[PDB]
Amino acid sequence: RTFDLEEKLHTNKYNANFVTFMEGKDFNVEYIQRGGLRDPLIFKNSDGLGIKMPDPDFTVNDVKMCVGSRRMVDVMDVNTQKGIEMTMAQWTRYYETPEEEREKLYNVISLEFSHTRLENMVQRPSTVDFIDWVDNMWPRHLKEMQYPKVQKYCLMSVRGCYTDFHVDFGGTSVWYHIHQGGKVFWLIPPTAHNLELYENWLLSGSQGDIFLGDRVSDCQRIELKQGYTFVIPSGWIHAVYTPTDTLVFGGNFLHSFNIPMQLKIYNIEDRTRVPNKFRYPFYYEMCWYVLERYVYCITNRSHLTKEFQKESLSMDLEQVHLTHFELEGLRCLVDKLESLPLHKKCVPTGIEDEDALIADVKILLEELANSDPKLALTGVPIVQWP
Ligand SMILES: O=C(O)CCC(=O)C(=O)O
Ligand SMILES: [Fe+2]
Repeated sequence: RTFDLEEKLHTNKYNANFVTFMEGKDFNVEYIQRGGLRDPLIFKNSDGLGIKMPDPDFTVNDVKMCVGSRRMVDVMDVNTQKGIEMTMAQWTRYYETPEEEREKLYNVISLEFSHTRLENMVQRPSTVDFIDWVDNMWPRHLKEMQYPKVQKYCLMSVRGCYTDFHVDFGGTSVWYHIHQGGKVFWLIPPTAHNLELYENWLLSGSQGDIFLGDRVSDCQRIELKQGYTFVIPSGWIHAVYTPTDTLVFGGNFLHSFNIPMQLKIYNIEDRTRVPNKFRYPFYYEMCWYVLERYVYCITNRSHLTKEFQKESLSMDLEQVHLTHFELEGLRCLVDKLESLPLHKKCVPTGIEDEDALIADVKILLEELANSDPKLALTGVPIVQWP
């Protein structure tokens, strides 16, 4: 902590214009097919989004219950890092310690609660339910851990905590709803140039002597108030600061319209030697399912084992025009997966022949090469009914 955060919080120089303000109603799948979720969005009203949030007088304490006290939570010491020593019990008591009495500066930005009752209490925007790689790609009988359980998040921050510049794991995109309080964001776009600066910055030790926002040409500091829903696209480098005690509900997802950046970031994580602890769980296994789903949804030719096919069929019994976004995306998924050394192709377990799959994708990618953008804008993803 060499640079003055206060300065970075009050100078009016991060005036870039990256964020697009819109109405939740306008946020549908045709929008994603049209823009490819390349812009960070802010919805002042939750109207049209299809989200559901607890009675707003909900408090951290109300959270220490639903999840479960004595339920170890990863808590970071915004003055250095880690200290996940505590559970909700110790934490809740910390949240309510008047600022001055407050000894440490703690932040909880990892509580993933889909396990707890809190789940059916919180609901993400329906558009995100349409493109989420998990709900839509991973075999459903495996989520009814052997499935990426990194979907719903509950961040709880105190006045003063600051999360330094980073790009969310796996190049995931993220949605946040400020339930109580507010947050200040510094946004930097995944410009090839910026993404280089950022990687070199993580190698030099992410010094903390340099404010990354000052290293780039254009940065936008945004302010999220109570009630806003925030969407950050895959790849963006951002830093966050909690001006006051805030409670946020959100999540990190993967979709099929910005696959190249998603892989772009995984490879940064690979070169930056990020510990396998903080890696998106089952990244490549997921990728294999994405392809198998595409081939099956477009071609009706399944590539899962008979067993898996049976479950998918049981559960149920209870041409096509792609955007360039997906065509270029599938291309990367194919090339990426092929450049993986044999022992580490992480072929999921529900897949018969990966080669037959890969062969079928390459053929699929050439037959569909000429897709009409207009005709592609179907308003609904081709991969549906997980
Ligand atoms: O609010 C914060 O401190 C960090 C938010 C977060 O989870 C992220 O930017 O990845
Ligand atoms: Fe983030």
